[PDB]
Order: sequence, then C-alpha cells, then structure tokens
Amino acid sequence: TMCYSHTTTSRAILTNCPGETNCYKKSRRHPPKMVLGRGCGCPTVAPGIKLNCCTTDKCNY
Amino acid sequence: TMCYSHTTTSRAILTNCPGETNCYKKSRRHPPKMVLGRGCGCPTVAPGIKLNCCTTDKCNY
Repeated sequence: TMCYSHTTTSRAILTNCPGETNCYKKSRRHPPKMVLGRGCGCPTVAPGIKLNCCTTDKCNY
Repeated sequence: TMCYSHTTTSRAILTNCPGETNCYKKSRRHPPKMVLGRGCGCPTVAPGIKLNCCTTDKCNY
C-alpha cells in the first residue's frame, strides 16, 4: 500500500508501507482546520486531532 | 501588545504578552503551506519553518 507521507514540517512524498495496510491523515479538529501529517499505518492520536485511516493506495491525499 | 496565539492543535485565542513586544506566526515553508503556530515573542525556529515577527497589536493574523 502506497501512502502520502510528511510531518508538520518535512516534505510530502509518496512511500510504500511495508507491513501496513492503512494510510493516515491527521488534521486539526479546531480552525484553522488543516492537515498536520500523513503517513503509513493508523497511529493513536493526541487530543485536538481528527484522524482518518484508509486502506487503498494513495487514499490519504 | 496583544497577539493571536495557538499551537498546532490548541485553540486560537487572543492574549496579551507581558514583557514582549513582538507577535509571531510560524508557517510551513514547503507545501502544504500553512500556519502551524502563533504566539507572543519571536522564538527561534527549527528547519522547514517560515517565521514572521511583528510589533503591532494583532499583527500575527
């Protein structure tokens, strides 16, 4: 499964995710509402974050 | 000097900044290009961040 990936500061790339089936998109739940991170897997997320986890290639754009 | 303030996850408020003359806006230098934080002062910033520091009330919107 290929997923977009980046931290809040790093650059947005496309990776393969060995051993994972999901991709994630973390976003700010409160305005500004924006994406804070994308990556492999489905991490547990701290408060204030909306977490979306999907299973097809490139689904986390 | 009153400045907007928030972390990447906390809520956006308006604060007074005792003892500071500047407000800051941290942003992502690389796309998505977006604001990651606002607050009192002019902090030193890690790589990948565009830092703007201003001196009038509410200048960091």
